[PDB]
Amino acid sequence: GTAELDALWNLVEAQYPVQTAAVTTLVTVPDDYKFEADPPSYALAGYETSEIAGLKFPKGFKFGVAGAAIQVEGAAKAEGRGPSTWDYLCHHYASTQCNNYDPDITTNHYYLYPLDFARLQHLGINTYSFSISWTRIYPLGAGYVNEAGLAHYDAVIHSAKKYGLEPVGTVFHWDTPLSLMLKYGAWQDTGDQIVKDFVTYATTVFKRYGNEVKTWFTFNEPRVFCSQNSGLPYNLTYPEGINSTSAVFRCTYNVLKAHGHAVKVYRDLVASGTIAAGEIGFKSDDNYPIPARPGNADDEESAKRHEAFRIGIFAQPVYGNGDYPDVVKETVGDMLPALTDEDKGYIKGSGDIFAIDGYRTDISHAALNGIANCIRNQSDPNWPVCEEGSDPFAHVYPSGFAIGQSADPLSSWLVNSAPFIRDQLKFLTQTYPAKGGIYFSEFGWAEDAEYDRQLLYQITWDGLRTQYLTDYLSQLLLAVHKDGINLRGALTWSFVDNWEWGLGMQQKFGFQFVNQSDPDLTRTFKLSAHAYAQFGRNHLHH
Ligand SMILES: *[C@@H]1O[C@H](CO)[C@@H](O[C@@H]2O[C@H](CO)[C@@H](O)[C@H](O)[C@H]2NC(C)=O)[C@H](O)[C@H]1NC(C)=O
Ligand SMILES: *[C@@H]1O[C@H](CO)[C@@H](O[C@@H]2O[C@H](CO)[C@@H](O)[C@H](O)[C@H]2NC(C)=O)[C@H](O)[C@H]1NC(C)=O
Ligand SMILES: *[C@@H]1O[C@H](CO)[C@@H](O[C@@H]2O[C@H](CO)[C@@H](O)[C@H](O)[C@H]2NC(C)=O)[C@H](O)[C@H]1NC(C)=O
Ligand SMILES: *[C@@H]1O[C@H](CO)[C@@H](O)[C@H](O)[C@H]1NC(C)=O
Ligand SMILES: *[C@H]1O[C@H](CO)[C@@H](O)[C@H](O)[C@@H]1O
Ligand SMILES: *[C@H]1O[C@H](CO)[C@@H](O)[C@H](O)[C@@H]1O
Repeated sequence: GTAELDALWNLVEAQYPVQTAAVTTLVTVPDDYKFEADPPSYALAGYETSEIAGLKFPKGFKFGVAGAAIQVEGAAKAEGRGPSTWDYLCHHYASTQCNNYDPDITTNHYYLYPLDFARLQHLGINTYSFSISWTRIYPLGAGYVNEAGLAHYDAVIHSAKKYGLEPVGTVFHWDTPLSLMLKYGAWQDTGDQIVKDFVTYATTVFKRYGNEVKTWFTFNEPRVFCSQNSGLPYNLTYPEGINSTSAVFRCTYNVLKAHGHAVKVYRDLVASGTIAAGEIGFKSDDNYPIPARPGNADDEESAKRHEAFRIGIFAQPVYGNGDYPDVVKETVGDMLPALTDEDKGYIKGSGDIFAIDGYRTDISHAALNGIANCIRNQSDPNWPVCEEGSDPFAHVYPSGFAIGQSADPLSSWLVNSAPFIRDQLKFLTQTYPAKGGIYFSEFGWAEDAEYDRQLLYQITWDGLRTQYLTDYLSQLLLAVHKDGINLRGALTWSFVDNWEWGLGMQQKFGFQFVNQSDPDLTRTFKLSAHAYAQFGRNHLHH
């Protein structure tokens, strides 16, 4: 075995070791598997608006679910895997950064996936979005490849297709290799080793899986990911010249570069016949907020600044003019490395598809102390967007009423803003056009205080999640037929209650309940799973 790997896990486990699940064997699905009974017929009867009666998504529409490796897999040390920055974080600062959880086991999907896939087939799901753990493939981020890790996802993809699930792959979903962070600061790299290391990793998984995975995302929510680089454990290892503010924009640049170069490799692999042709982009998130006071020039300005910093900083280089938005360049200056002409040749046009994690739409109130004042004060709490960023503004009209229903208060960024979906899709497809169209690549609900229920029947009738998914799907269906949006699919986050980063298993996003007090981590369908299934039955082509 490799010695540097052992040293890294010794480091990670210095205060407490990785916990091992009760099941560490690939489960097999018996042909006599009995699914729990359906909910009462009145639970969803006549539940959809009449406005969508008889409307169908286009043929081939990806009607599916989304997960991510470190959030659902567990098996943190199984079969050669090296540690990620989150393994380190939670094993060292669990009580302050991870809500006293860690991703050691989560839902144990690493071993339970055939059972998960059989349950998804029962619901008529036709698409399975997953991410690949970089450190299962290159346990040190770079150097030797872990064949056991490559073979694992071979079996996952094969099992998915056997159960009717088209696999959609994300190369990087926030699980930075700890080794690369320690060696040179990972995404804060002031050189370009992080790009070389990411591209080598991406090349390996494209070669191994590109004949069976034909829809790829390089990065999941790169704007959200790079803002995490301002905290632990990344700010233990900043290179000289980097602080927690400039770390975010050095990360932005390195990710844009890594994305462009990986897309270049992917296209080379397709053009050489090495792998089947597919489509590649990255997953955007956030939104173009509505101004708090329509027609007010300040709210309108802060709304666009929000869009520029939360979407445009990655989407304009890839799908637009090939450079950062001007309002970004003017505010952050030289903390953001400039895109050279050579850089732009890789990045511009490197997205066949757009994908939006369209959870919600916000409201933009211009900074009460003036946008012009805010912009110039890097220490202003609303810098650099210079809208009022706190919850009592971001979700609230001047009237004092919210834009919509709030979800669990620990995920206060999340609200049901279904009436605004069609406007977001129109803005995104006109501003960041992609030949392959647009995916609604994540959307989901954290039902308020669902973690405090003690009785299963109280959990499984999850009315506000059911409403949210049905509302959103209905608006997506209307975006296709009324607005002509080239919508390629809808993927809900998520199919199981899983490990939600710093909140751990407390926050429940699944349309299935995962019983974390049971050695088998038994899954149970919630009502929302059946609402999702029924919407697929009523509105997909068969
Ligand atoms: C590094 O990141 C951590 C977050 O993981 C930052 O923690 C903040 O620390 C300040 C100082 O005590 C507290 O006011 C904040 O509440 C902390 N935030 C969190 C989320 O714990 C830390 O500031 C960063 N260190 C820097 C910038 O040097
Ligand atoms: C982190 O680094 C940035 C620069 O990389 C610092 O911003 C500089 O701040 C000085 C002092 O006002 C200015 O002269 C420069 O104009 C700033 N650079 C910019 C904004 O482009 C930033 O202050 C550092 N942050 C902290 C808190 O250490
Ligand atoms: C830049 O923003 C910082 C943070 O808001 C401002 O610092 C505050 O100054 C106000 C003045 O009344 C005090 O009430 C706060 O105690 C200060 N807080 C901190 C953390 O410094 C600073 O005034 C702003 N500078 C400007 C407007 O140029
Ligand atoms: C979860 O499973 C445990 C152990 O079997 C059982 O104690 C508990 O009732 C279950 N909780 C549910 C279904 O909410
Ligand atoms: C859980 O426990 C096993 C021992 O059975 C270890 O191999 C693993 O690393 C984890 O500590
Ligand atoms: C999964 O791995 C664990 C590690 O301790 C074993 O105990 C178990 O028998 C299975 O092989």
